[PDB]
Amino acid sequence: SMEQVAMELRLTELTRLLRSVLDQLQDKDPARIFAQPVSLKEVPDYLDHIKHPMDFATMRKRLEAQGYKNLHEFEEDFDLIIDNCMKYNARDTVFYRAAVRLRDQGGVVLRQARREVDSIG
Repeated sequence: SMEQVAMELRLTELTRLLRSVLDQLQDKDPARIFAQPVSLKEVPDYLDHIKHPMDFATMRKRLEAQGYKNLHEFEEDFDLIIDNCMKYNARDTVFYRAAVRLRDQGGVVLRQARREVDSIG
């Protein structure tokens, strides 16, 4: 149906915008601390601590399958990156501090993305 197509076009356009949002967020992580999943080889106990791991590569895989239906879903995954890190790592670590900076800086990007997703429908 033509209605199915138009919905598909909306999803595709959301996917384009989310990809630019994701690039912008990831530039706020120049050290690449959040680029890849936490390794179970190097933190074998990680899943005893963190129930829903997340990282930018896993987000990017989801995005390219057009797996985000709305900005809320995408923000949930970004928030897990930050929130997981701030629970697992202590305050006085390079990891925790990189999370705080990504959160603070990413908030600006997300503030306007919310306006763009509302605005362009």
